[PDB]
Parts: sequence; structure tokens; C-alpha cells
Amino acid sequence: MRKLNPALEFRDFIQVLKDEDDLIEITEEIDPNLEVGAIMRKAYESHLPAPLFKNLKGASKDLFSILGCPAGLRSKEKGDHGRIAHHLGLDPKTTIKEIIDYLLECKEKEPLPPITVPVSSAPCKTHILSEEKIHLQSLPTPYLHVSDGGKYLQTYGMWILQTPDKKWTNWSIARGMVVDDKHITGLVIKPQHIRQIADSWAAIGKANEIPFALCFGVPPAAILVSSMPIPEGVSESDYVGAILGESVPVVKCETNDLMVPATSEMVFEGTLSLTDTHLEGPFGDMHGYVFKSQGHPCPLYTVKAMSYRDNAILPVSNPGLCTDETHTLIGSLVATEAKELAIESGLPILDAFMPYEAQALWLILKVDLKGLQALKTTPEEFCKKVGDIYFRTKVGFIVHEIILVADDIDIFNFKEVIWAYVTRHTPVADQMAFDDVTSFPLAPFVSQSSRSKTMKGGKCVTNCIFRQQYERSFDYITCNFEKGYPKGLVDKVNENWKRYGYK
Amino acid sequence: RKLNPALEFRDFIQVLKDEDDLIEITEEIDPNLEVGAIMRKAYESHLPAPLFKNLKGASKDLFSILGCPAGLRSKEKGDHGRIAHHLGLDPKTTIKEIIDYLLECKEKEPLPPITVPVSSAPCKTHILSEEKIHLQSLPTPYLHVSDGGKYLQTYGMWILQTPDKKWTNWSIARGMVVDDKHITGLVIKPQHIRQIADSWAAIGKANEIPFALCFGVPPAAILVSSMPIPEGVSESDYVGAILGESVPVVKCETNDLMVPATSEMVFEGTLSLTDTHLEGPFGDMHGYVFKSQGHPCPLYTVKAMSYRDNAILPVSNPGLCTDETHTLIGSLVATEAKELAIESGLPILDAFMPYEAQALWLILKVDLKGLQALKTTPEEFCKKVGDIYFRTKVGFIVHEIILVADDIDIFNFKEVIWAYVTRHTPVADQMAFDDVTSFPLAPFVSQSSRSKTMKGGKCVTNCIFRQQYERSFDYITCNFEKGYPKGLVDKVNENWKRYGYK
Ligand SMILES: Cc1cc2c3c(c1C)C(C)(C)CC=[N+]3c1c([nH]c(=O)[nH]c1=O)N2C[C@H](O)[C@H](O)[C@H](O)COP(=O)(O)O
Ligand SMILES: Cc1cc2c3c(c1C)C(C)(C)CC=[N+]3c1c([nH]c(=O)[nH]c1=O)N2C[C@H](O)[C@H](O)[C@H](O)COP(=O)(O)O
Ligand SMILES: [K+]
Ligand SMILES: [K+]
Ligand SMILES: [Mn+2]
Ligand SMILES: [Mn+2]
Repeated sequence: MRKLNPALEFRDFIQVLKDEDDLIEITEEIDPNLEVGAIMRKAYESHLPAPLFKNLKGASKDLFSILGCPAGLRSKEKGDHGRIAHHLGLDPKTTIKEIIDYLLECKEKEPLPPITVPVSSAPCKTHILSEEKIHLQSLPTPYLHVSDGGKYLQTYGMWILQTPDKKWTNWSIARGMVVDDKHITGLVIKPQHIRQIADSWAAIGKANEIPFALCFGVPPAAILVSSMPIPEGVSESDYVGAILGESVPVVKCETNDLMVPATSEMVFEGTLSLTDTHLEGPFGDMHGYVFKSQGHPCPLYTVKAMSYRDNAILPVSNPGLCTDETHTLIGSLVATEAKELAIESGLPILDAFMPYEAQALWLILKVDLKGLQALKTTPEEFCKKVGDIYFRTKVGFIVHEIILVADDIDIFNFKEVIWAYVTRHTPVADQMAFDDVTSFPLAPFVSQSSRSKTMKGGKCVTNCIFRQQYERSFDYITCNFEKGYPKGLVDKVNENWKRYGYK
Repeated sequence: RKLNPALEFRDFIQVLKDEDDLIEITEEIDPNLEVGAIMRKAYESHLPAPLFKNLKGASKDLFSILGCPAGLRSKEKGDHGRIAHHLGLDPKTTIKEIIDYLLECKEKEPLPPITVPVSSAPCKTHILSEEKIHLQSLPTPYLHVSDGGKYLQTYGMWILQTPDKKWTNWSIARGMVVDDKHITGLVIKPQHIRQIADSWAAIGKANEIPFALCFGVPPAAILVSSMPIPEGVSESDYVGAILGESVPVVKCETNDLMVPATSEMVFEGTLSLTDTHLEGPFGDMHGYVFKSQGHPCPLYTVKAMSYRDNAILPVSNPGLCTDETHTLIGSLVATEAKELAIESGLPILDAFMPYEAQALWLILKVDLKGLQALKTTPEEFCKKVGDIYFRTKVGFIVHEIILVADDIDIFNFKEVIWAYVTRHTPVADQMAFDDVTSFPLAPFVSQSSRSKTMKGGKCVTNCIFRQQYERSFDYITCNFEKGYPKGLVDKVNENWKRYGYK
């Protein structure tokens, strides 16, 4: 078998998961109407192998297979974050901390802008359809959740938009549903870069004609960085190239000047209008709900051209209850940028993480107690400093509760987090509300209350650092097996376990 | 005959053996740390309970240790089966069914204990008078690093009786060996051990309260010992109702208290509230040993002991979830919490204290039809709820009451945490109670200034959407079992193996 590069090539990503027994090719006919979604949910929820649906009801030979759960969790024996690790070309057993720290290290690497390759060598140019041959309604697009507002073709593809001055090309994920034979609609909302760039087209009189590309089965490093809140003005492609150690190979679109990854499974091209809008949503989302007939108009994308590979594969995320990509990518790439912001701001933080169990609503900051102690501060002042750094930023947008814990908590393990949360904060008294900051409109407690009108508040910083940890050493015993007892005793017990009779 | 694990501690051990849920460790184990460490490993992976048959320093009779008598075990055998066996219930009975059974038992005729012959009573097999009491000779475990001492009393039953003899209380409260004749332990309000002790102090007998301390009692008894049943009600009579028969008892050597005839060990003597000794710290239900944070507690003077051949000390070693301080303490508060909701007219279907929340969170499953009939608001309902629970003994340990609608399975922490984070606005949906009694054991209380006031720091958290207070609100829960029509869910489960899943 060839040497696999799953960060660079979507199909190598598929092969590496086969070789790890982490992918199940389903060859029997599966209905894109709910059945795909339901299988994906069953697989996410027990951390099982990713399904590749090779035989979809209503598919042509090329359009398409579906890959579900591309960044779901899997058994610990294989490395439970192996799928995320493979998007970055890392050892499958890498921890999430290491994943995060690698993304931060790649920020100081030389950015490698994309490299144009010949069209004759680019798999995404194998088939080219011009406008009259665009028939979105004939694609076997999944209907992912009951009461979704339409069929969501765009759950794990990359939108490419570029500023008018050509200086900033943004790659990002935002949901899109098929509206009719030629149109997609989806979220283009503040403070997302896709809206920022669309607005820069509006600012010069071209709100009804913004060029885009939508690419599926891009280099897995590209799709991951597509979900990451990197800074404005920074073209994702260049940071992808630093992650990969090589420039992303690209080709020009058929109908505009945008560059698309040469190994994409499927490329859609066209223009976006902010002034022609269509009812969109609802969509089963990151917090675990479909709220019925709660759609709202969004912009229309007119598809004008398409290109694709033989036997093309559509990667799909089907969000809901933890754990899926809206938790493993959205949350952790937020936590990555929250750590960066801590470094920028000088907060005494070791790590950051968004527990999956908290539906990417909670941001846990692991506080370096010595560094905290060096500030000579109080919980009230420190919680204010922290909330003020995070809750007015794009990075802090999805976050409604920042939880501060000492450096004895493994924040990446929710058994330790929930322990620290309930045992170390006094309800209400240890929580600081932030009334005036922008609410995340998707939080169900926000959207299903009068706060959906006012758009402000409902966020807090929760102090789970004991008062004495603001001042000095505080040595207590954590009462479990591994931490509670001397290393000699833990080993002795572990060595003799079978001999005792445990079977 | 038939084993009766509810009535006999040794039948309880036998049915755990019969289910491969008990490991008899026959090599030498040190009660210094090693027992407690083995126990922690067992609890934390829901493994078979250890029976330590050969403790360093033990005599032939005093003693073996059974750890984890109410720990959780594999779902295959019934994960709550140890608790079900304390009540003589099917081992696969769920904790909801356990709770509802305890509530049913409240309607049965109470059966007070019946005296049986001393000659037949196992707990009278060996009898020691005062001079032969040597508590330092017992292989008492040192359960956690930095414990204040060796806690003999973690899963036994204190017996105190009011001076007028109308109420005999059975309860568990920790106790450590002080010296060769004395134990010290918690005796705090609002617990009944303290309430009864105070009634003795009011008539000039604070320094001479009769007590008995019993180990390896009838498991139904040790379970009700951890339950906050009403004041004035003798546990023995409800334990009777649970068993379908009177607990068999015998009189103490040195006082008038009645002890279970099948007890493994009985210690007797006098409690003094006014002779105190440094007690603790102890690794307790919230998961911490706070080093050198002991406090003065009453002294128990042991004047007599009796015991069986080959006696067994049952032991609980608390800490991170899950152990008896969560499965018994929490669930038994929940049981009385549900009973209180019924008596107070709240529309509560079920109550539970998730193990993950270290018995600090009480979840109340609200009947939405009942809530809607109230025509109330969240603010009013949260007040009503906190007022009912936080001002009474049953609410003592609980710092946060979480209200959820009837679509949440409160026995499943995946649904509870999902509902918690998604359905309440941080701070705005929380109502603080400032003037209620704090649980002194909560680490956020003990390690703050609130340790000096003992007031406040409790809250009710509203996880019921605003619309659910008024009318129907049909939304889709985005998971496999709830999100999809039943026919599809069944179809996927039937075809799973054929897809290629293994
Ligand atoms: C991984 C992932 C990220 C989604 C996402 C999903 C996934 C799988 C979906 C498709 C399943 C459902 C909803 N999503 C949207 C989304 N951002 C957004 O504006 N609208 C969305 O609809 N995000 C987040 C978005 O990709 C991140 O906020 C990026 O930081 C945005 O890029 P930018 O920083 O360049 O604006
Ligand atoms: C099961 C159980 C219950 C403990 C307990 C433990 C266990 C295993 C320990 C021994 C491992 C550690 C600490 N415990 C104490 C405790 N109550 C108390 O006042 N002091 C305690 O030290 N409890 C709770 C007590 O048993 C319940 O609150 C009962 O409601 C008390 O009975 P009462 O209502 O008759 O007063
Ligand atoms: K991005
Ligand atoms: K009791
Ligand atoms: Mn961007
Ligand atoms: Mn009582």
C-alpha cells in the first residue's frame, strides 16, 4: 500500500480509518431520508466506526457516497481522538492537549500559500458540469433530522470567499440546505468571516453577486482549519500549508478566479446574494435540538458550475447530543484560540477546553496557581478580568460559561471537571454574570426566552478555585485510587489484582 | 433454605458470591492504606466487592472486612444489585424502582422488633467486659492518606434511645478510634443522633448517653440507618415493614438497648457530648481529605463488646463517585425528597441525586401538566421549591436543586447534564437561598468564610423552558433513540450487524 498522508488527501484519510477498523463500508441501500442521519447518531453516541454509505437511494454512480462522523470519537484503544489526529497528520494516539498545542505551534511556522497544479492532474476536474446540467434536487442529499427545514448538503464542506481586493481568502464551514434545482441557502451571520467578506462585497455595490466555491472532501487539514476561528485577514490556506508542511495543491474554478483544492471530491461554484433571501432552517444543531418551524430567511447561493471525482464522497456531520464535530471541532478549535488569547493577554493559564458533555457551552480554563498567586488578586477581580478578555471577542461568542479551575484538574476528562465544578464553586455566590455582552443566539436558553429579543447577557465566569489557592499552596488529598494513594501502593495493587482474584 | 440477604448479612455475602460479585482475598492485606486503595479501585470501575479474610494484625474472630457493600457493579448483573439485595429485591431492579419500593413500604404496617433467645443469637457468641476492651488491637483500617485516625465506624449502625424510651434511632455517622477504650465521631445537627443526644443533655446527662454500635446488622437495617425518615419514628419498625417481619433483637450486656441478634459485632457504652476529642479529617462524600482540618467531637466510651465467630466488619471508603455516600446517602435523600414533594403538593414525578455531582445536586423531574395547572412563573416556582426543601432536614446535604421537564431521564446523567447546560441561563435562571443552613461538609463551604456562618450558598436552578410553564412545546431531541421514529430506530438496530458493525 502507498504511504498514506491523511492530512493532505481525503481518500488517504478514508484508507487510514479502514486500516484502523474505524470505518464500516455499508454496501446495502440506505435512504438519505433520515436513515443516514440515524445511523450516524447511533455511531457517534457509542464512539463507533464511521459509516461510509456506498449505496444511497437515488445516487448515480458518481454522485455520491456519504462519509459520516469524520471527526467523531472512537475507542480509547485506537486513540479516541484518532480521527481529529488524522486530519493533522498526527499519531492516532495523540491526546487532545497535544492536538491543541500542535495547532498553536503551527502558528509560528512559515505560512505556505497554495500551489497551482495542472488541471489535467486534479481529480476534482474529472467531471465538469456547466449551468444547465446543475440539478441539485437530483443529488441524494441527506435529510438529517426530523423537522429540519430542508436537506442539508453542506455540513462538512468548505466555503471559499475572497475579498474584492484579493488580499484575504477565507475558508470556513457554515450550514447550507438545498432550496431548489439551482440554489442553496445557509447561515451567513455576524461575526463570522463569511459574513465579513460578503459585507465587503456589499460595501462596493456588489451584494447580489459575491463569488464563492463550496468544496467537499477537501484535504482534511483544510476542513479542520475551516472550523477554526483564526484571525481576521489571515487566509486559512496559508496556515493549512504550515500544518501540512507543504502548499495545498489548487486549481482555478471554472467560472470565477477562486482556487479550490485539487483533490476535492466535489466542487460547487457560483455567486451569493445577500439581497435575495429564502427561508432556512431549522437545523438540528450543536446544543441537541430542532426547534420546529423556527426558520429565518438567509442569503441565496446560486450554483452555476460543478466539478467532481469518480465515485465522489460527501463527508457529512449530523449534529446533536454530544459527541460530534460541533463538539470535537467547534469546541476544541475555540479552546485552541482561547489558549492563544490567554497567552496574548498574559492570563496565568496552562490549558483551555470545551467539554463535549456541555455541548460547547462551557469553556474550562486550567489556571497556573503560582502565576495566579503572583497577581495578589481576588476571585471577584480575577473573574472580571477573565470575562472581560473573552466575552467581547469572536473567539468567546459561543461560550456562555467560563469555569476557572486549579492546575490539579485534568480539564480534558469530564469526570475531573464535573467533580471540580460541583465541589469547588458556591452556587450563585461564585458566579459572575456578564449582562451587557453579546449572547450566542443558538443557545437554547437564549433562543427560547425573551433574551432572543434583547441579544445581551446570560453569560458568566464561575470560580472553581478555592480561596486559599489565590494566595498560597493548599495540599489536599484527592480521594480516588490513582491520586489518593502513593505510587508504590497503586502499583502493588495493580500488580497483585489478578492474584487477589479479580477476573 | 432460601437465602434472605435483607434479613441476614451473611446471606447477603453469600448471594454476592453466587453472582460472582464478591472476591475473597486470602493473602495478607494491610489495613494501613491497602484495604482502602483496593476498595477505591473496585468502586471506581464498578468491580466485585472485596472481602478481606486475612488482615495483618487480625485475630481469628476480629476481623475480616467487606468493602463496597453498596458500590455499583456491571449492568449485566444489575448495576444497583447490591442495593436491591439490602431490601431483598430482584438484583436487576432499577434505582427508580428501589426508591418507589421504599415509598410503598411506608404504607405497610410497621413491625416492631421481637426479642429472641440470647443462646441462639450469633452476636452473643463472644462477650467481653470492660477490662477486655482493646480497640488498638483491632485491625481497624486507615482508609485514606492524611485521615485523622483509623475509622472503625463507616458502615455500622449507632443505636440511641430517648430518655423517655419512646424513640430508638438507628443511624450511620463516622467514627474513629481515639485510644484503647474510646471512639470519636460526628454528632451534628440536624441529625437524629444529635437530637436524641441533646434530649439527654437537657435532663443533666450530657456526659452519659447509652449507645450501642452494631456491625454487620441485617442489611435492610443498615440501609434505613442511612435514610432520613421522620423524627420520632424508630427505624426498626420501618425496617420491619421492609422485611415482612420483626427484626430479631437481644438486649445489650450493659444497658437496655436492643441490638440485632445477627450482628457481627456489637460495641456498647456511653456517649459524652461534653468530653470531646479532635476528630478527623476524613476523606468524605465530596472527595477530599483536607489535611489537619479536624475539629472537636464527642467521645464514645466502650464498656462492652460482643461478636460472632469469624466476625466481618463492613466498610465504606468514601471519595470520588461512586460509593455508599452517593448510592445510599443520595438516593435515600431523593426517596424522602419525593415523599416530601407528594405531601407538599409539588408536581414532581421523581427525584434523584446524580452520583457525578457527589450527592450535592438534587434533580426534580417535573410533571409539565401539573406545572401548567399552577399557572405560575419560574421565579415563583423556584421560590416555592427551595422553601419546601432547603428549610428542612431532608434538604440538608443538597446545595443545588435542579428542575427539569418530564422528557428527562434523571437517572441517566447524560440527559441531566444536557438539560442542565442547555436549558438554564447561567445566573439569571438560578435563585440563591442566603438564609438557609449550609451543608458544612461541602468543600466550597468548609474552605471559605461561609464555614463560620453556616448560612446560604444553596440555589434552585430552573432547567424548564419558559414555554413549558404555559403549554405544550414539541421540539426534537437530536440523538438516536429520541430523534427518529421508532420504526427507524428499530430498523437500524436490527440491521446493525448486517451493515458491518461488530
Ligand atoms: C465544524 C462545524 C462548524 C460549524 C458548523 C457545523 C460544523 C460541522 C455544522 C455545519 C454541522 C453546523 C453549523 N455550523 C456552522 C458554523 N459556523 C457558522 O457560521 N454557521 C454554521 O452553520 N460552524 C463554525 C464555523 O465553521 C467556525 O465558527 C469557524 O471559526 C468559522 O470560520 P471563520 O472564523 O473563518 O469565520
Ligand atoms: C451511608 C452513610 C451515611 C453517612 C455517612 C457514611 C455512610 C456510609 C460514612 C460513614 C461513610 C461517612 C459519613 N457519614 C455520616 C453521615 N451522617 C452523619 O451525621 N455523619 C456522618 O459522618 N451519613 C448520613 C446519615 O446516615 C444519614 O443522613 C441518615 O439520614 C442519618 O439518620 P437520621 O435521619 O436517623 O439522623
Ligand atoms: K475558519
Ligand atoms: K436513619
Ligand atoms: Mn477566517
Ligand atoms: Mn432517624
